[PDB]
Amino acid sequence: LVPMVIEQTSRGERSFDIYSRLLKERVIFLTGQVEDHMANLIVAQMLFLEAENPEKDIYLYINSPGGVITAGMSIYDTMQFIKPDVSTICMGQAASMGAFLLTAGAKGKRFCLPNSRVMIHQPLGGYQGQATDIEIHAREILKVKGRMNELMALHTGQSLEQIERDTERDRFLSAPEAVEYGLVDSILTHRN
Amino acid sequence: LVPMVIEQTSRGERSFDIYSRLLKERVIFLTGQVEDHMANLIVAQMLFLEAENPEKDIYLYINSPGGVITAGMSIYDTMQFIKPDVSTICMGQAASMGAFLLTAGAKGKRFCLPNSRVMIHQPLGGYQGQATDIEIHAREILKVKGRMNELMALHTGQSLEQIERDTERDRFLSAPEAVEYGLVDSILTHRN
Amino acid sequence: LVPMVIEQTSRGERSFDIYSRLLKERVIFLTGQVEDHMANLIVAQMLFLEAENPEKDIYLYINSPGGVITAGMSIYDTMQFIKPDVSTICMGQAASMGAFLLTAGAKGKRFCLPNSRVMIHQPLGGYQGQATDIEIHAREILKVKGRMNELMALHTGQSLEQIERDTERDRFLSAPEAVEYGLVDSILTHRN
Amino acid sequence: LVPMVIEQTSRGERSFDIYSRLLKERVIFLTGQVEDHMANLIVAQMLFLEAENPEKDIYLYINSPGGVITAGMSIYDTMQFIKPDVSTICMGQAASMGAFLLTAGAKGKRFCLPNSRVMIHQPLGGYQGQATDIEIHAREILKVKGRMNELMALHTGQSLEQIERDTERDRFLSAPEAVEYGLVDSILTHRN
Amino acid sequence: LVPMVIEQTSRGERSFDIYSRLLKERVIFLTGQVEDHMANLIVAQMLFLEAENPEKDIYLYINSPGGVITAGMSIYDTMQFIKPDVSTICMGQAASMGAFLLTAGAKGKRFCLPNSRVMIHQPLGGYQGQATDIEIHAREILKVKGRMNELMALHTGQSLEQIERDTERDRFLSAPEAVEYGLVDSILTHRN
Amino acid sequence: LVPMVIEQTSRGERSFDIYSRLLKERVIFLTGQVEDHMANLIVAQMLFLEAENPEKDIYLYINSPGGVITAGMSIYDTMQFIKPDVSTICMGQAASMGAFLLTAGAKGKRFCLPNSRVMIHQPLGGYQGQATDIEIHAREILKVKGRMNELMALHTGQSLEQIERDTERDRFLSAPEAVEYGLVDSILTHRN
Amino acid sequence: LVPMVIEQTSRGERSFDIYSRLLKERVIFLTGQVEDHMANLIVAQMLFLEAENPEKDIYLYINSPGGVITAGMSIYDTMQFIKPDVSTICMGQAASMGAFLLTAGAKGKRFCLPNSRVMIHQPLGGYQGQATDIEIHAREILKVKGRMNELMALHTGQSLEQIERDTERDRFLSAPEAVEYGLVDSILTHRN
Amino acid sequence: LVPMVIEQTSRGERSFDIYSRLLKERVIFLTGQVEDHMANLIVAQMLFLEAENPEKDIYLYINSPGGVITAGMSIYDTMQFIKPDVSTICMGQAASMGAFLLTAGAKGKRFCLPNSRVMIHQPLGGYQGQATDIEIHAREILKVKGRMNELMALHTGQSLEQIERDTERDRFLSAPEAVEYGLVDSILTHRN
Amino acid sequence: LVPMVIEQTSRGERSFDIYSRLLKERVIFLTGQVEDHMANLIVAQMLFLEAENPEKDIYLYINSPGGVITAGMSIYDTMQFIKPDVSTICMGQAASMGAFLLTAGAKGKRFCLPNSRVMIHQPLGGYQGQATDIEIHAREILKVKGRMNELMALHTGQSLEQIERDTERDRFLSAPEAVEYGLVDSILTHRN
Amino acid sequence: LVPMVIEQTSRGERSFDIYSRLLKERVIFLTGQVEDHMANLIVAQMLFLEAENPEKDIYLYINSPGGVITAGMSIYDTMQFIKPDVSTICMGQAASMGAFLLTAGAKGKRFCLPNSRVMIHQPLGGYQGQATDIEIHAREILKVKGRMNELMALHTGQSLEQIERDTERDRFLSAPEAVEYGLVDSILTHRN
Repeated sequence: LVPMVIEQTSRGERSFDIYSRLLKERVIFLTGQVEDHMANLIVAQMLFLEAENPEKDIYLYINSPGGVITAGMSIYDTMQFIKPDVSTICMGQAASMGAFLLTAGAKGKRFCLPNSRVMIHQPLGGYQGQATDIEIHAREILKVKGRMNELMALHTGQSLEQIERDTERDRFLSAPEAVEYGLVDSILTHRN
Repeated sequence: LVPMVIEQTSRGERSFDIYSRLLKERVIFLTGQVEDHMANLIVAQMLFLEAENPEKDIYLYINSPGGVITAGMSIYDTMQFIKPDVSTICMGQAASMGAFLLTAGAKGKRFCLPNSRVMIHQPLGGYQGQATDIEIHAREILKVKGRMNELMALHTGQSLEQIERDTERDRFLSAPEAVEYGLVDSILTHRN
Repeated sequence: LVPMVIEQTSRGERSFDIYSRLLKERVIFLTGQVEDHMANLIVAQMLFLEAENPEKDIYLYINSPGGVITAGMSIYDTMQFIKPDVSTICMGQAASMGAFLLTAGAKGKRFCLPNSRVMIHQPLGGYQGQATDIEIHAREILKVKGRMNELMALHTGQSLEQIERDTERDRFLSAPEAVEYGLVDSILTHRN
Repeated sequence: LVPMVIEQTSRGERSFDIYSRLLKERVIFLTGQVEDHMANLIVAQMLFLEAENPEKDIYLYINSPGGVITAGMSIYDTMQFIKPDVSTICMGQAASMGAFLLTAGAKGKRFCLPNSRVMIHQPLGGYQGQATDIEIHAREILKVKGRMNELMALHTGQSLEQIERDTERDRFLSAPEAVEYGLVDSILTHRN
Repeated sequence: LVPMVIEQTSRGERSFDIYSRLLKERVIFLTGQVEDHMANLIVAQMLFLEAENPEKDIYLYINSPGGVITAGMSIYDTMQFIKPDVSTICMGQAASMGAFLLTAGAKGKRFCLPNSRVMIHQPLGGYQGQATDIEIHAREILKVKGRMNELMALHTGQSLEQIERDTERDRFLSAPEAVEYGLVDSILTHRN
Repeated sequence: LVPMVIEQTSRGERSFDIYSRLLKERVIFLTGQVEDHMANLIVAQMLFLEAENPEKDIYLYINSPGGVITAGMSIYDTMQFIKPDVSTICMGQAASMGAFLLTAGAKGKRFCLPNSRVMIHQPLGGYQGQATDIEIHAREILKVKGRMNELMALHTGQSLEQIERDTERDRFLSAPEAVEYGLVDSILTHRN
Repeated sequence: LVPMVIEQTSRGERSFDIYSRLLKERVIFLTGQVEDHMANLIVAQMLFLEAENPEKDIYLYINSPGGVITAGMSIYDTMQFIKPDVSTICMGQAASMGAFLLTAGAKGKRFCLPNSRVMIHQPLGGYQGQATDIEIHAREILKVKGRMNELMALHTGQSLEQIERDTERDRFLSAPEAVEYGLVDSILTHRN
Repeated sequence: LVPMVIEQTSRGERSFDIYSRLLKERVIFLTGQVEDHMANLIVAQMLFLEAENPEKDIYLYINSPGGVITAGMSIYDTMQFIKPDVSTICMGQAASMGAFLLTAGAKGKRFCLPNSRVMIHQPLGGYQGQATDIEIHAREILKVKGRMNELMALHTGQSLEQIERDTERDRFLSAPEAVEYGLVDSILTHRN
Repeated sequence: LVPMVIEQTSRGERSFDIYSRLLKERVIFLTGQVEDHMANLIVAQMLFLEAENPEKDIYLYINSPGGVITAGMSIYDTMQFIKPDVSTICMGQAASMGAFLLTAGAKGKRFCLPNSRVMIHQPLGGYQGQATDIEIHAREILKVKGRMNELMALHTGQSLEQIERDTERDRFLSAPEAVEYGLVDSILTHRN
Repeated sequence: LVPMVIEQTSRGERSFDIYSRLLKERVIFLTGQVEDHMANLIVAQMLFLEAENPEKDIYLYINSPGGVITAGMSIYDTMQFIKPDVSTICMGQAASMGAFLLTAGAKGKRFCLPNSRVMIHQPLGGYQGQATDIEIHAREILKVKGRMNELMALHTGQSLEQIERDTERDRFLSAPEAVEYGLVDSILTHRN
């Protein structure tokens, strides 16, 4: 169930959803596995917010255990295309795709809660069929792995070699570790 | 089915849901297993209530058998971030995650019903794969266990060593026991 | 869940859906597998947009892993029938059907995000029954394969022989590769 | 999800569905398998359109892999009963029932997209029980096959003998082949 | 999905459903298997129409493969109880229960489409248990069979003996055959 | 598994299974549900024992919870056909069919253990189909019930009305009660 | 399991199973559903007995609920082909296929137990597919039904028309009734 | 369960299975679905019989509904490879594969029982995958159909066109019809 | 269920199985999917036959749709290691793994029946996991494909490039075609 | 099934299964997944062979995709405990456990076929439960990984660090590669 909220404006009362109300404040939620439908939905919200005000920052809360890579790329590409700075905030946890989108936020506007966790790992996949087909798919995933590592190094500031070594196996980083690793910028403990 | 209520205001009648109506009074319900979607929904409500009035206390009724830890951390972090004091009330029962959020409320504003039960235990998890991967996940869950114990001791006021011994196995505490254990502040028997 | 947006017009406020709001701006989403219902839905949107303004271009974001061929042909035929130029944008990935529709857009108005992937392969199918029926179905799919290759060569500009060789097995092309291959026109990195 | 459209009329704005909006323009969609519920729904639309204006032609887009025969007969009978000429348009594909309804449209108003496919085959069925019951059902389906062939010849203009030979096994016809076979009238390549 | 229609009345516009709109014109649809819920729904519509105008005829389109007998009796009894003449129209097909209700319409107002089929057969049933219980249920179904035959003869005008012989096994009758058999009155080929 | 025993017969030493060893002594076991396969096995054993000595008594242990009547009737006919008398001993349970075979033993040779349960009930059956088929099976099951009641009265000695009245529902009779009812002749407590 | 028995002969003592022991005396058991595997087993036994002694009659105990017609026909042809007369005895029950084989024994050597039940019905089948192929199967089942009735009439002695009327629906015949109908020659009640 | 038989010989006593005993007489049983495992068993028996005596005919009883084509051809080639004449006898039924093997026997040694069904139809197959793979399998199944038709014509003596026309769809042939068609040489109704 | 055979020798009567009897003649059957268990059984048989007579040739009939590559390679290595020349006969079919073993026989001893199909395709595999693991498995299968092609080229005599192109996709061959390709060197039409 | 072989001896002929016959020659087969049950058979066979001749070598054929570590360790300990040198031959493949046993053979007596693959990887496990139990099981598997690496290093002769780095992920080795690594000592291509 989604609670209903009311907005008191000069024009009059307006019924809004908890998620819809926050959207009006330039807040987007990225929850659950990253799939095509949910990812496509986030893309629409970003475009709508840009048209309303291409100068105000967009906040994207990330709490997901990761998901499809192609779906995440659409979100990543959209964030880098729209002029507004997409401020990413990590709540609960951030998996490979969640962490990738978390670090993809505007420099200096990537935050993570003190108890939030972050996990980074190489792409997962597989294929069944003839040897020729396996080689084609094997090369494709390898290219995705290389492309993902390059982007992570660009945003995190770490060397490509270091990212590859750390991404060979699941790596868990807490909020303080993410800051030192360049994955995020600061931590939000209390409201000032 | 969710019953519909009516609010008689000077402006006019307004159709509201039983849960939505209480939300307008700064009341949030945390029912069922703690997952990402439900936890994310609660986070939105807390942020919305803070914007409406960052000085009025927020009430969070807890009745759940526990759930994911990462999801609970987001709620815990949000509670410690928003200026309003989140008053946690335990109804029915409070599991490990429910108890953790219950004790995370503002000091002196944590209540529990006389017949409510509270259960605290160490984190649960598991992994299947290579030995190297098992070690990585084993260390991650251990860190979460240590982090959870530190937070419990901070809010409950007990020593870290005492929390570890009590959390080694499921521990059931009634309302009077929770008060003496520092998990809660008082009990709500009748309205004064 | 689909967030609700508000449009501030001189006539007054209007409640709109995230997808419906974008539709008002001549934007169509093609997400998920290409089936009859989803494809039929897209056809209706194209016809509605043409009636509203047969001179303004139509934007069709493509993010799908492909699907039925007959369903895609309806979309392809509708795009080539309506006077407005259908600008196809690739987000995330474009499978055989997604790539076919992506390249079917108006010349010079086919875009792809920098991290988007494109996959092209020959038609997939099969039939169980008598040998006589198998031959009929085998010939039918072969004709579809030939027809698809001819259309791909027409839009991509490549020779029919080259398309057949490249479509024999799954072929993955990135944004820069698609531009050189003639599948797309340019790339959208940042908003100018 | 069904997008919502807005109709700007002198009376005022009106919220409409993508399918409902087209229905107001005398456009009916026949998608998915031909069952009793969907077929019954189409019958209601035809009757409603006839009452609104029994002189304006009705457009029926056909994109279905076929279905029940009894359900299709209701649609076919309704089309031949209402005074308005039902213009049938084939999008994607037209199976035995889809093709039967496609050719049942008003003479000279049956269209098919250039890439649309058409398949025609004899009725499919079966029964399990006593030999006496099998004979009754076997005769019934045979009568339906004969009746279907007669109607196909009437609309297509081909000889009854030719239809029987072509319908013995699945026959696939493209848009140009359908025109020469008399199944359709013309092709819609581009809007003039 | 159920399309939405608009009714242009002097009072103003009114949003209506395709089925609801036809109901306002004294038209009832009987689709799918005859169960208790659907049958009960039809009973309510008949009562509502009678109150609105107990002098105008009621149209009941029948397209169903048959179903429960007790459910059909409620519809049959309601039709014979309300003063308005219930005009039954067969679309697609009419099974044992559908045929029974089709012939139960007012004399001279029972129509069937040219391509509609009609099937009549004896009641179907079964029971598992003690021999004493089997005899009770066996007698009950036999009584229902006799009662059904008597009603069919009364409406069809045929002799009770003839109905029993024809109902022993499934009997398929086309529109012309139904007219000669007394099951219907005339056929609706084209609107005059 | 079944243990193997050795018999020190004259001229040699042979090893036979426990069941085969008892069969050589004119002992037959009737365990489990009564079916055609097990019933034929018992019939074969009874016929074989008749050849070795058509005068020595045959023993048949009954510990079955009942089963198919047709399968059981085959044993009853064999018991009353072969010249050797069949002594039935009830061990454990004896349902309708099991009890029927228990009473089929020769007069004065029907025994029962002290702690044994005998349950007699009317035939259990069921059929689903046309009303005509229901009557055919309904009549047959009733005839079988009457036939079994007549046989029960003949062996037990109770009046036909008493058997029918007592067989309407399950009737549990202990060992001493079975003797009074006439199902068995005596009870075997200890060797004397 | 299957008990083992010892047979005394000039050579010495030989161990035989219950079924194999009775096979020496030219006794074949036909139990359970009639299928190709069990049918071939009976055919092999009949041929083996013919070679051992082509002048001694063969006894076939029939206790089955029916089965495949083709499998049963293999046994019927073998019984009529082999010179030795085949004596059929009905134990428990004899369904359509079982009854057909029961009446297929040598005239005068067909017996039935007093409580045995014989049921005869027309062939049952079914086919799912096109209208052309279903007609082939629907026409073949009728030929089998006609051929089956002709053989039944020849062995029973009743007119072909009478067999068709009685075989239209399931008909149960008791041991005495089977004698009058001609399915059996006499009834075996006791050994004399 | 297969009964055991004893073969009395001057040398001594010996035990054999029902099928093993007939194997010594150069008799092979082909029952059930045709597959590689059962086919190999038949091939092994043929090779064993050839080694024992290559100048004696081998009798093969065919009763099966057909099966895999490769498994069936493995038996057909073995029959022609071994010099001993392989006599084929049809019992019960002989489907496509069974009929092919039935007619593959040595000329003048193909027999069929009076009541036996013979069905011949084109090969059945199916494949799912890329269009290129469909053509490979589609062409192979067509070649198998042509190869089998050629062999059928050679054994039956019919023309190639006649076999193709009759084999296009299932064709049931009775024992007398099989003689005229050439599938068999004579019918064995009684032993002389 | 396998038949038993008797071998006559000076020692006395000896019982054998159909497959065991043919083993004495140096005949091995390869049927069903190739797996480790069945492969080890063939390896043991080959080693056993070598000890009895390391000079006589072994006949390995191949009829299988292929299987595991590792299991097949164990048989290939054993055949090449043992001094005796293994003669391979293809009956029914020979897939990739089956065809590889068929062509692995000694020169001039690789036979094929007149009606048999040979399929040669590249190895099939698949893996799910991290990108690093996929590359390892993807590269491993490629080595197997290359190694397999080299072995087939050596035995068939074709060039390595020719084998790679022909094995890139499924390729079916007949008995005569296999001779020209080099898989076999003769066809066993009739025993000479 | 497993074939039977006859061994010629001075006393007379004896019948043994294929596997038992090779057991007398000090040959043990290790096929399929390694488990406790199959492991005991190998352990029992190895112990039995030691008593027969504690001086002759024992041959163990390894062809399996690994298995349980505890079950495999029982074989390794038994292999090292028994005085006779155990020669291990790799046929088909040898996974982690299979490879460990392959390299555990006596020095200079470890062989592998020319076409075989050897795979080595770290132990795979997994446990779900309380965090405290995860650490216990996580540490246990780590000890096994370290213990197995030490044993493999000792047999292969390589440094412990090299084994850890190479065994960190799945590693496939061919016959010549295994010799260089140290898993095997020679390759058996042909019998000299």
